[PDB]
Amino acid sequence: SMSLQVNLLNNTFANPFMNAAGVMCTTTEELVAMTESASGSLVSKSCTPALREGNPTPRYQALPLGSINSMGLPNNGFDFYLAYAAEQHDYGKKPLFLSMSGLSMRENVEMCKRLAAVATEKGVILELNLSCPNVPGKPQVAYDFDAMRQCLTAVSEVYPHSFGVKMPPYFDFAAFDAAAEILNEFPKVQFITCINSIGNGLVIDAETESVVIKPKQGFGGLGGRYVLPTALANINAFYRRCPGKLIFGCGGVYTGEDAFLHVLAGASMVQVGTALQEEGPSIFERLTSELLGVMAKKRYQTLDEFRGKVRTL
Amino acid sequence: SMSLQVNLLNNTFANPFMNAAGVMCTTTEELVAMTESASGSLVSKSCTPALREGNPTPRYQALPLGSINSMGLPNNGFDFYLAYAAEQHDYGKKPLFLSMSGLSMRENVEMCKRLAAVATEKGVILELNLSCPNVPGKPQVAYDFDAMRQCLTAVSEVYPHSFGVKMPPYFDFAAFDAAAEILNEFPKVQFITCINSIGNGLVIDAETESVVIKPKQGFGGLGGRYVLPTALANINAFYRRCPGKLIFGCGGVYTGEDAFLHVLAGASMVQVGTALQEEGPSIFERLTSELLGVMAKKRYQTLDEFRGKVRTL
Ligand SMILES: Cc1cc2nc3c(=O)[nH]c(=O)nc-3n(C[C@H](O)[C@H](O)[C@H](O)COP(=O)(O)O)c2cc1C
Ligand SMILES: Cc1cc2nc3c(=O)[nH]c(=O)nc-3n(C[C@H](O)[C@H](O)[C@H](O)COP(=O)(O)O)c2cc1C
Ligand SMILES: O=C(O)c1cc(=O)[nH]c(=O)[nH]1
Ligand SMILES: O=C(O)c1cc(=O)[nH]c(=O)[nH]1
Ligand code: NI
Repeated sequence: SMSLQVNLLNNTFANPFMNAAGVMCTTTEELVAMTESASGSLVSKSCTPALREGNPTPRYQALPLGSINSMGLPNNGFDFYLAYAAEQHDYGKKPLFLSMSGLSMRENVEMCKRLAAVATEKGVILELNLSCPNVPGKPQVAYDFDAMRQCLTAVSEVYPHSFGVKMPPYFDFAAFDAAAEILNEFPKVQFITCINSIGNGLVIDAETESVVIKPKQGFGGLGGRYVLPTALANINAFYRRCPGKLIFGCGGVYTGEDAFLHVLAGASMVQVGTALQEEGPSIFERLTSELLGVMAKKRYQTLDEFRGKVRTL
Repeated sequence: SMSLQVNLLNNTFANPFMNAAGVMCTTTEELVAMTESASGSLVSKSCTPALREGNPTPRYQALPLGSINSMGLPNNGFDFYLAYAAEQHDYGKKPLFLSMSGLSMRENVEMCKRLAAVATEKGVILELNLSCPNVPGKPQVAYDFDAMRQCLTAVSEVYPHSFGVKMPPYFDFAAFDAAAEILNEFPKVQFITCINSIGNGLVIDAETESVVIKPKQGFGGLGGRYVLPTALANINAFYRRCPGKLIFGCGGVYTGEDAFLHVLAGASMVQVGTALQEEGPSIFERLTSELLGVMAKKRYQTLDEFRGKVRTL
C-alpha cells in the first residue's frame, strides 16, 4: 500500500535517499558500501582532474547541532571516479551520480568532454558542484552570477547530456530570482541540489578558547541541524521558480520526519550528509523505515501525494 | 576583582549586554523596562520616518533552536524615538542607541539631519540598519556594496557624529573583504553590529504540513541557536578586517558562555534578541551573573583580557 519509489531522469529509484556529495563516497570501499546500502542512490566525492590531498587536519568537527568542515576537496581524482562509473559500479543495484568540482571552467570543460562517453554508455549522471566554500582563495562560483553563467554555458556547450547543479544557499528573494533566471536559461540542467553547507561559519570551543578546525583560521561550512530551515527555503524557492526542473534536497536530514519536510518543500531526492557521517550507511535503513512510518501515520501512500504541497498562510 | 565594564564612544557601560534592535524596544513601556533592567545599554526599534503597522500576523514564531520572523518593521515612527531620546530617556542610568531603518537613502538622510541636534545635546548614538530582510520588495542594502557606499556617503555628509551599522551575515571571504573595505572608507562608522538575522529561512511544521508565519510564503529571518557560528564568524571577520572600529556581537546569545564566545571573537557589546524575546528583561541579571561566573572559572578579571583572543590552530 505504501511506496518510496521515485522516477526521474529516465531512472527508477527504490527510495529518495542518497549520500550528500563528499560524505562517505571518496574511496572504492565507501562507494561499494553506499551501493550495498538501503539508499535509493549515491553520489561520488566531488572530483578535480588530479588527486588532491585536501586541507591540513583537523578539518572536520562533529557538533551537538551539526558539523563544520573545511576539507579542501580531498579526492582520488577524476580518472578514479570515471573508472568507478565506467567499469565497477553495479547499475543493477541503483543509479549513480558523479559529482564534479573543477577549480576552473577549463577543468570542468576537460572532465565533461571525457565523462560524456561514460554517461552515454553506462548512465552515470553528472552533479556539477558550483558551491565549494573551503578551497582557500576560491570564492563560491554561484555567489558570482557571471561566473555561474559562464560555467554553465561552457558545460552545456561541451556536454551532450542532462545534468544537475549543486547550489550554495541564498538568503534573499533577489538572489533566488537571479539564480533561477540563469538556471532556467539552460534546459540541460534538469535537477538542482539545494544546498551545500552554509559557508564560512566559525565554531569556537569555550573550554579551549580556540577554533576547532585548522584551515582558514577555523572558518568552515556548516551542516546538520544548523541548516535545515535554510535548506527548506532554498528547496522551496527553486521548486517554485524553476517549474521545469527537479529539486534535490540536501541539509539537516537526521530523521524520516526531516526528509518528509524536504519533500513537502519540493524535493525529489533527499541527500544525507552530517547524519550519515556520524552514523554510517546503516542510516538508510532507519531513514526509509522512518519516512514510511511518517507517511503511514499521515495516510500518504506515495511521495507524489505531498511533494511541494507545503501549505502557506 | 572582576568587572564587565566597557568603555567606548565617550561612554561607560556597566556591562556589555543590550537588547537586539527590534526586540522588546518598540513602545515607551518597553524602552523604560529596558532602561530599568540590568542591561549595560539598549537600542530602540528600527524606525522609519512615519509609523508602520508591519506585516500581517502571525509574523514571529519561537522554535526549539531559535526563532523565525518577518515583522516588516512595525514601529512608532522616527518622531516617537527621537522624542524618547531627546526628552524621556534617563541617560543617568545607561547610554541609549537609536536604530534607524529608512526604506530609502533619502529617508535615512532626512532622519539623520534631525537626529544630529539630539545626538549633540543628549548623547544618543545612531545604529544604522543596513540589513532589514523582511520588507517585501526591499532588498538588503548591505548585500549591494555600491549602494552601501552611497548610503554611508550620504549619511556621513549630513550627520556630524560617530555611528554604527547593523550588518547582514556574509558567507565568504571575498564578501568579508569587500564589505570591510567599504566600511573602512568611513571613519564616522566607529562600530559594526554583526549580525542581523540569517535571511529568508523557511520553517515548516511537520504536523500541520504548513509554514509557520504568514508573510512572504513563510520565509523569514532566523535568530537564536541556528545563527551562533555565523554570528561568531562575522564578528571575527570584521574584528580582523576593521582594526580601527569596534564590533558589537548579535546572534545566538542565551547564556554567559555564549557571550564569552562573542567577546573572544572580538565583540565589545553583546546584543540579545531571541533569548530576550522568550525570557523578558530579567534575562540581563542572569547573563551578567553567568558571564562573571565564566570569567571567574577562567581567571579573567576584565573583558579586555580576552576580547578577540580566540586561538587559531
Ligand atoms: C565532510 C564533508 C564533506 C563535504 N564535501 C562535499 C563535496 O565534496 N561536494 C559537495 O557538493 N558538498 C560537500 N559537502 C556538503 C554536503 O554535501 C552537504 O551539502 C552539506 O553538508 C549539508 O548537508 P547536511 O546538513 O546533511 O550535512 C561536504 C560536507 C561534509 C560534511
Ligand atoms: C522579533 C524580532 C524583531 C527584529 N527586528 C529588528 C529590527 O527592527 N532591527 C534590526 O536591526 N534587527 C531586528 N531583528 C534582528 C535582531 O536584531 C538580531 O539581529 C537577530 O534576531 C539575531 O539575534 P538573536 O539570535 O539573538 O535573535 C529582529 C529580530 C527579532 C527576533
Ligand atoms: O571538500 C570540501 O571541503 C567541501 C566541498 C563542498 O562542496 N562543500 C563542503 O562543505 N565541503
Ligand atoms: O522588522 C523586521 O521585520 C526585521 C528587521 C530587521 O532588521 N531584522 C529582522 O530580523 N526583522
Ligand atoms: Ni549571498
